[PDB]
Amino acid sequence: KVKLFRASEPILSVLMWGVNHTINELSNVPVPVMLMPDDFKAYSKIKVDNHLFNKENLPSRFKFKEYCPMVFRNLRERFGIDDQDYQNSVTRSAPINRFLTTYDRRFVIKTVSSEDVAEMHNILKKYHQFIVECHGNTLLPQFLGMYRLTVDGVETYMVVTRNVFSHRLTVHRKYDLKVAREASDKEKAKDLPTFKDNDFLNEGQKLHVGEESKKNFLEKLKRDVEFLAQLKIMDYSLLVGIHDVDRAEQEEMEVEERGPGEFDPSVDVYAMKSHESSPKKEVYFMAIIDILTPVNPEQYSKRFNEFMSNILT
Amino acid sequence: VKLFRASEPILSVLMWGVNHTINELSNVPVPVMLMPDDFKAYSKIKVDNHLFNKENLPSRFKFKEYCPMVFRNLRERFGIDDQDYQNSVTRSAPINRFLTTYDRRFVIKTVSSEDVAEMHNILKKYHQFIVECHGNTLLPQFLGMYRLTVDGVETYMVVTRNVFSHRLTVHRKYDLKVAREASDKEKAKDLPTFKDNDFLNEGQKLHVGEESKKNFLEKLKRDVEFLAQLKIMDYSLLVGIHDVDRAEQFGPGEFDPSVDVYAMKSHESSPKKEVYFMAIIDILTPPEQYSKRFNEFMSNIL
Ligand SMILES: Nc1nc(N)c2ncn([C@@H]3O[C@H](COP(=O)(O)OP(=O)(O)OP(=O)(O)O)[C@@H](O)[C@H]3O)c2n1
Ligand SMILES: Nc1nc(N)c2ncn([C@@H]3O[C@H](COP(=O)(O)OP(=O)(O)O)[C@@H](O)[C@H]3O)c2n1
Repeated sequence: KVKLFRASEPILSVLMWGVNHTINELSNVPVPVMLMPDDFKAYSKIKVDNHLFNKENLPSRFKFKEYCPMVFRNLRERFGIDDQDYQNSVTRSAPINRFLTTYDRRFVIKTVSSEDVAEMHNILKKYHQFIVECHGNTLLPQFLGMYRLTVDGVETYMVVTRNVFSHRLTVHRKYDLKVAREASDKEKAKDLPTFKDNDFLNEGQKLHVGEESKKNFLEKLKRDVEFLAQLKIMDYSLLVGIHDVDRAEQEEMEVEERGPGEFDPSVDVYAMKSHESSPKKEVYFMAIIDILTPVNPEQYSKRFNEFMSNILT
Repeated sequence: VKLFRASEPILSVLMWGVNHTINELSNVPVPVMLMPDDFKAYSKIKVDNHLFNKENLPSRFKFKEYCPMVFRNLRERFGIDDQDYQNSVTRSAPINRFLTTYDRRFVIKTVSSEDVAEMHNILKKYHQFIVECHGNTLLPQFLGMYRLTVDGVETYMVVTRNVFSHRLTVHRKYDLKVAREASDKEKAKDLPTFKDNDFLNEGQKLHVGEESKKNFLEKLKRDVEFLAQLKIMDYSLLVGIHDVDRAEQFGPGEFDPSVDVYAMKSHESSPKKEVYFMAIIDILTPPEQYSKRFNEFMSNIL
């Protein structure tokens, strides 16, 4: 039952301690009927000065700040995520890979800037309104928590989201789609490259999701990018991951010498199975990412939507 | 859901803090032994909330625990489970500075800076004594020492186990330590703390028998010899009497000796049927001869 908070770097130990602490505190606060405006301006701040005490894995001195915890608790709920699940994914064992996921591949933690935190604040009220109006059905990032860590006097901002990719299905290819950009030879020659727009058009990959799936997808994406434009946001990308059912079927047995393509929409919410009549058996993960940035954002909406339309069947 | 609702805000912080520290402690393993740094150690946390969780807590406060490994171990050596300790302090606000937990199981006393200094001066020898007598002792059982800062003003507290039964109403009180007696002022309260002389005037005796009295005396002698060997004085013996029959105006004169650890039933050959609670108190204010006179006083009462 004993959480040690052991991690490779002290900041991660503090991250685990902080999420554990704040979720436990959150469990003694009742759940409100609605959020009040003050809930959107609030924060929790704790400052720890231990001494000759509990130093095995944590620092003796550190600080942890959580932003709008009532709000992200509500978001967590509206996205179908249990607080106990959230805390466990972050604390049963250290996250891994600044860019991290929890041990269980369920959630992503990104280090971010002061400015990103500011923008998140400027948009949070309208974003929560959007999430609730669409019952959480959106390809936008699902923000579950925003925290600030101070260790060795250095502040570090982090934003927690749900992973776009399946937490079980191996992802075989990745694209970042938003002028004309392509993957550097440097990126092109690494373990799993983020292949930009130009490489996707060069390769001629299309995604065969089947009529009904494609339509629900495009309706959802149109609602979302129009929201982003109405918030005067741009430079956002659509993230795309390909899982090859048959290759996975092989490797889970090739390591064995030493359902297939089945997934849970309650967990892998951006996942989509390939059309029954498709060249190969694939699973796709597609969602919008990178929306805290702030040439025209209206034209951004229109161009982005036309491109993403022309990448599906 | 622990709301930490309390009578005065300092009590809310006490509840939050003991809750916090006991939960943190449950993620700290139990060491093979205590090390010297454990006797110099401390936990310190500082809270600045804002537009958040202000219903029952303050937005800004600070909480310090002294020697958490030691007091946790003491707790164990006194037969006290950490989760129980935490519940008694947090399931419901303490009551009536002098406090007990809602369930009347532990006493929370405000104490001075100097008292904290003294507790530190003695803690290692005291813990060693606790372990040497397997916790069977009449000395105060220190379960936790904490510093609270709320509105920038610090408040020190020591938690100990209660002398009296947490269920049985106690009917008369004597504080035995020269010549001290109860003032007309003190004499005119609901339960007076009647000092040494008035108990001898009243002519109440306590009939515990022989075997009971004998083992009791062995324990009292051990304790005061320890306190002398540490050059401590001005300590008092607290004694409370429960007269079952007055209570009659589920169980009568019934208690759990694992819980009311200082209780004793009266001898069959006794004036009335009584239950007695006896333990040493106020041992933080720093001749030896006090040991001998004190123990002699307590000798002639069985
Ligand atoms: N639109 C908006 N609304 C808010 N409600 C809000 N809140 C914070 N930001 C921004 O990010 C930083 C947050 O940490 P803060 O710097 O504020 O944290 P704090 O000031 O306590 O500590 P420091 O002074 O030791 O850094 C701020 O400086 C801002 O750049 C906010 N932006
Ligand atoms: N699997 C998965 N699930 C998520 N929820 C998720 N969210 C963000 N990524 C990552 O965002 C990174 C770029 O991040 P981006 O915002 O473009 O910032 P830059 O790196 O350009 O500064 C991409 O390479 C993705 O790996 C995610 N990956």
